[PDB]
Amino acid sequence: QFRALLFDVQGTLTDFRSTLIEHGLSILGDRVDRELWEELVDQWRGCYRDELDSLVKQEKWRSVRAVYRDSLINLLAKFSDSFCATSAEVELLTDGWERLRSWPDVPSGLEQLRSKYLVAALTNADFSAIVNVGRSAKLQWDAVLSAQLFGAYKPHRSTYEGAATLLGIAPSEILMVASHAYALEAAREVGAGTAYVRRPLEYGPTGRTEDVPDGRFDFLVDSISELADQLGCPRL
Amino acid sequence: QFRALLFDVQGTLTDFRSTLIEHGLSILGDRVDRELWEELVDQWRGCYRDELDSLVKQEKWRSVRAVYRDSLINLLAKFSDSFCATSAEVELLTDGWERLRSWPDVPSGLEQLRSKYLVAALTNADFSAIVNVGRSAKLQWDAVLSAQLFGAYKPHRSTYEGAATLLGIAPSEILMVASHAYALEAAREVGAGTAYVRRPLEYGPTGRTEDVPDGRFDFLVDSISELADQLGCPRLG
Repeated sequence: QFRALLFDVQGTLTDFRSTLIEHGLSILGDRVDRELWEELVDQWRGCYRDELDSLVKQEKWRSVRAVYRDSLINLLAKFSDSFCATSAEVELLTDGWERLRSWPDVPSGLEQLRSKYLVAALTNADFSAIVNVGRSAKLQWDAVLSAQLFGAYKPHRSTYEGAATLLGIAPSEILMVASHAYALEAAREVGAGTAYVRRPLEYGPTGRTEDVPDGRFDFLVDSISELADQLGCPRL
Repeated sequence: QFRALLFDVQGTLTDFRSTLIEHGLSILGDRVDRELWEELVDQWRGCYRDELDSLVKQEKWRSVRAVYRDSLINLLAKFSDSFCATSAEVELLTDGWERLRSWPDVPSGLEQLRSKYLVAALTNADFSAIVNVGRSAKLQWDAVLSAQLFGAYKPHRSTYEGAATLLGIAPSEILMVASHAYALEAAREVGAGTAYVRRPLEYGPTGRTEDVPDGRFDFLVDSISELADQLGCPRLG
């Protein structure tokens, strides 16, 4: 009954928090302590989510690379007593979001799924960022979709339905996979299946998440390969 | 100097002619002999090219599955004295263009290129067809681009430059790979590199090949891995 699985990428398939922490400490040396940089990374992600919320209200799309770059410039001025960055380093730091590493279950989970389903990315990141993330995270897709293709971010209905028509299948034949409830709820509005992936470390050891009970979505799993088993995909 | 290679798919990476010939003979049984069906397949390809030519001159885009469907309906009326097809069979025959098998060099050639470059399809086929062709032809891409995304077919400039914008690179950082000269000449007009792959059997054993001289395009090869070697990509194990 499903033909394709569409995936959230940042956080759902990739550990962006550990990636961005190590990336920044690699670019900036002992100019910044780990505790301060991790705090910057958490506010960076928060800045990103807040700007996308405003843009969704405004019915606007804008390059997400620019969203990361501009919010980082803002944070760099706020933390300017503790450390500084040249313009070149700002570009290298922003590049960290295009170098996300994946959770360990992800590459083999996707391969297990492909025996029965098309697998495609549906990310709010720009098209070039998700292509680059495919290399850093070792993701091999049937197709790569981005908000850039549709002029709107998730949860907007044109993203899910544009994905379905591009893929030539019915929305009810799409299973949306995510670690973010808001993206599953939005796929539900257009008729797609829902699969929630719990990522307890998406926001680090002291992170908090709205809890998801069993039965709220069609599937509730702790890895992509667990999802593949519950969908009937043979192992290896 | 290049960041990404963009590929023509039908014919350049896939043997569409053998695919459609065997596919049709499987769906239609003894209703059609091989010789007649091969001639229909050849006219089917010609109608597709003629219709894309017209739409390009009109600056219009249309679904390519519908181009294939409508041309087959036209051909079925021209051959209607010899055999017929139900509407269900027309759908099944049209699906043949979404099941293309690749030339034998293509999977290991694409894998060899990825050590140094992004590789992406840039096809005039619809997005869903190129996604399906990835399975039948075992193509593994960094991204899939279609004329459907841009509202225009190659050779129009909005396809190559739209591809470059999506990939976050300059048109001059793209190497266009194709077995059709017209798609290379148009990529050159936007500043991209050109790589011609000779496919002597694209049109069958007695088919006519474009005869490309040396010096016309940046690269002239007989396989994707030969192209990968000339681009400095390390060999596969």
